[PDB]
Amino acid sequence: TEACVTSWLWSEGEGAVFYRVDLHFTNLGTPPLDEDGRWDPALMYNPCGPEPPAHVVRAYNQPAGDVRGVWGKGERTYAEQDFRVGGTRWHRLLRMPV
Amino acid sequence: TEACVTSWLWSEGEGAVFYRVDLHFTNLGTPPLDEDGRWDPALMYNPCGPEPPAHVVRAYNQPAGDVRGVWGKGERTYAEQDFRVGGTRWHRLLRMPV
Repeated sequence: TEACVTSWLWSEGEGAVFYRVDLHFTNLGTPPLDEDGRWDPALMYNPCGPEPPAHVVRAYNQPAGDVRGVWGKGERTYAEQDFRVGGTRWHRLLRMPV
Repeated sequence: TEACVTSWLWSEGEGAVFYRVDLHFTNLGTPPLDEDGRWDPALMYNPCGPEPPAHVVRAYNQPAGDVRGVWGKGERTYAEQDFRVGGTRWHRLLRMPV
């Protein structure tokens, strides 16, 4: 059972990039578990692919904490995080709920 | 349909839920503010839906340190987080390539 939400992300400087990210959320209900009751999905299931470039993925999946701006209006509002990853500055807009 | 990575997110306790998240990446070219300075209409345009429930989204984006790194079908590296938010304990896996 499916849901989705969209992010945006872009870097600065020479060779700057700009991506849309559609996060497709799938509810797996109650999957099979081991003893104790632990799930090990990274090893159980096949990942999607082919992968985007390495540095783009590291940047999107970076922790960054400091919400530094709020974009958009009304019901479609986005939190901006602003961070560097090895000399490259990134901006990442995340949908923020109510 | 272009470039893709996978994440995993799950909770413990009664009402535990389990989710696969596929992150679809679409290269949009140059960062959205040009030197003129006009905006790319692609930015925040046509967000996907419907959106996942608020506690799920919040959990997915909660700041949390990496507990450990794991593999990963095909020796693919993931960062793991183990954290609590809203009284609920969550586990999270994020694709993190080098």
